Amino acid sequence: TQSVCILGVTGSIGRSTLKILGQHPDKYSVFAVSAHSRISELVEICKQFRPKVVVVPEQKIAELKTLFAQQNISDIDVLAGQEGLVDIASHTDVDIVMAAIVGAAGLLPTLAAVKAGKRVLLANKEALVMSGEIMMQAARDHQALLLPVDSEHNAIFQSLPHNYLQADRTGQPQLGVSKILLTASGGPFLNHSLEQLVHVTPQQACKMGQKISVDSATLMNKGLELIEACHLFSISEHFVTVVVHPQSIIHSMVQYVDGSTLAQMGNPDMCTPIAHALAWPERLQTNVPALDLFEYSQLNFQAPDTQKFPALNLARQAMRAGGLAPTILNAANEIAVEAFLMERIGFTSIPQVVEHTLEKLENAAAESIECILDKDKVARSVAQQYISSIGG
Amino acid sequence: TQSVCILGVTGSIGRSTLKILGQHPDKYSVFAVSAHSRISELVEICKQFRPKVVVVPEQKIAELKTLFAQQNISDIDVLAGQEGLVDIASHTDVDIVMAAIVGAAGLLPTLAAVKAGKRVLLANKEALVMSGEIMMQAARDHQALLLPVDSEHNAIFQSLPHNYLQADRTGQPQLGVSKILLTASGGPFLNHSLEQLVHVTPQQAQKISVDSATLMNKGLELIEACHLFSISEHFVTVVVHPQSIIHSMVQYVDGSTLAQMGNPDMCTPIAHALAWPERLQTNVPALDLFEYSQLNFQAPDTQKFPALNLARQAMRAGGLAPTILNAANEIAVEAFLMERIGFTSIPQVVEHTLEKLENAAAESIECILDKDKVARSVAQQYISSIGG
Repeated sequence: TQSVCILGVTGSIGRSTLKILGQHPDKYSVFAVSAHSRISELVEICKQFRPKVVVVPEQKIAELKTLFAQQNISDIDVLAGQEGLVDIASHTDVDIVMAAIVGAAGLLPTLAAVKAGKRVLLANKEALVMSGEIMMQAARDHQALLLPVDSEHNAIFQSLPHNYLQADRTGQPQLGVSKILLTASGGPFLNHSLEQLVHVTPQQACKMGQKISVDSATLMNKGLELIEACHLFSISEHFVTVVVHPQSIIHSMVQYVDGSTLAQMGNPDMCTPIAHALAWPERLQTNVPALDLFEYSQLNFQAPDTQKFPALNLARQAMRAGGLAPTILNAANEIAVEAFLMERIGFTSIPQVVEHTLEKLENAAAESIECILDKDKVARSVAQQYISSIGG
Repeated sequence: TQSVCILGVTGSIGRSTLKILGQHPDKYSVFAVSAHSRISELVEICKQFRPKVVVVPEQKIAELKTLFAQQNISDIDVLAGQEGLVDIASHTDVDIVMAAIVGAAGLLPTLAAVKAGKRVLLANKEALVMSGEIMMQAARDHQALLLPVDSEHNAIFQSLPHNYLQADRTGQPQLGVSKILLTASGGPFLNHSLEQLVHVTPQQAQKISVDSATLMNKGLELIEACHLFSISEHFVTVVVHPQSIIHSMVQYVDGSTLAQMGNPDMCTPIAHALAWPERLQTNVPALDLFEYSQLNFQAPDTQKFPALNLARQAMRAGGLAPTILNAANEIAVEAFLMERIGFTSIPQVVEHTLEKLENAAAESIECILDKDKVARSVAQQYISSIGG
């Protein structure tokens, strides 16, 4: 039986993870969990799974402890903040870490888990977008098992040779792989003209949270996923083709030198890739319905319009540049998206903010979390300044 | 370097195989080849690949030796007939056997290759349709490597766990597999009504083309799939997919479905099976989904195309039932082509033969061919009884 630490248990990834673990108590146990919010739900989680340790931010400590006392919950160690997160992520009694904390808050704990040699299930973009080199290097150095939880990357993993983890890491596809096809929904503005794109509203672009939704509309979401893919699978961006696939039933593909293309596909349920990564190389029973192609009876593909959606090329540009370029891209995009949602700039100005920031800000090596966050902060400032300069 | 024996080298599978081998002379050599026809083309093949042994039917011996003399080709042993086929298929100096001879004529050579412990690339249906249990048992008993060359079965192979050959053989899916999705083009009469199917003509529908129209081709592949992957028929779902870009799929207990897809080129699955578990470079163009931008799926109408259910019935019955089904179908197709019976009468012939003829264990090749002959006789008698 293997112990699991869930970083960010109250979110959607966290809940999907618990559904799986709750159906396999004979194979998995929950040693520790963390949450930044929904503390009441956290207490209900603790009742059922009884972790030894729980971590919340300092601001949430008194709330947690009051709810515990009120629900007569004892024998659970409560830790606070980043130090707490690090402690449970690297804990001796932890085998598996679900890294589902998004943003800068998750970097230090995710890196601690990697350096402690755990099976690390990546369920956040920032680990590889911001600190990709450090994370992969740490994994090699400390013999950690780094496995992707997000749908596209897990699809690629399932479509790669079973032993691709043992392949040479050179930027070149290995073991008969010739290309990776990264599938994208295309967003709600797939069939918009250039002029129509200029006038789309925040409400339209949010049609699953707002940041991801806007990023899915600009294709920056795929741009970020491409950067991650390049780090994770040690493959240069020019071996990655983005394919727009509106039904999003096929989750990504891998092409081979004999002419074969392999695909992973399924119903939209994160329990599938979570279960795969959790138990790999073994398969794990879930309650996810089998894919019914008689109902979902059509799949479509088309090329992304890089003129209409320049975010993709910006992401490739950042990837080629390496270093802190993807960090700069990510920071600027966040500020731009926020500006767009607050109706301060237009939709088409989002890649403009990103492009400007990448141009103005000097690149450097992503050598540490500290350097990364420092550059992230400056990039946000530069983006904001530029937004002001264009009337935002 | 590994030596290859190609049974049926002048056919389309044979030619595709040679294209691959000719691009990898550093990894593969051709030791022996056989052909039933296209002797002149066989000569040109011999010039380029210089096999040590060539096998042709007795009727083709004089023609071959004359062409050999005329083209000044020497130092190649010529063997004749079934004994010759068995000799090269089981030859000590052979590592790999491409079994591309179709029909009952391919059975004894294919089995010999299997019992000799060769890597056997299966490119004919009869080996598993007629003699499935015996072939699969022989493969296990003699440490042979039986790998599918046909598109759908190779796709399933590529979509299964990498170690699925080591899984238990129980009839149940193993290693987290929940379902196999066997894809089908659906044939030319995919969307016809029941009444419309009655009036389709031979010209609108040679055997393989007809079998695709009746979905019997898919029924035969279902039977092969069940033997090959040691899985009961009720775990195999037929999915009609007209573009035939997805070549088949496998579903898993975690909700995942894995698929193999590609351009229609037999070099892809041949190269895969030839070099498995290694990948082998081919000139097959990468699948371009920007051009082939749409894929569709639908359920086969088992009422409109009963051939599928008959295959499942035969599979459930086991024993010689798949042999009986295959034999009856061939007589029925042949009758339909000669305009003796209607199109919808083909499964009627099959079903009647399966009902009239007593089943038994497929204990031996001899017992299989005996029942095959009787099935043909029974089918032919029924055809006459319905005015054919």
